[PDB]
Amino acid sequence: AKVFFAADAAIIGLMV
Amino acid sequence: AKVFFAADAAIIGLMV
Amino acid sequence: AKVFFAADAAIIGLMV
Amino acid sequence: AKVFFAADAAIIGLMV
Repeated sequence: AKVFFAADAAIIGLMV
Repeated sequence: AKVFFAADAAIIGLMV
Repeated sequence: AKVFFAADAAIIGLMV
Repeated sequence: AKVFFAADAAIIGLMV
């Protein structure tokens, strides 16, 4: 799967 | 709620 | 897109 | 970091 990154700042990974 | 986007296309995001 | 739900409890949506 | 799974298959989850 792939991990896409984003920020809330706190960094989070969206794993698909 | 907020939606943070890791990618804006296969839109990928986190809703909180 | 589809929103998958999970919990951290706080409920979050993973939008793909 | 923690990984919360919305789905465990096209595994979908949030890494924090």
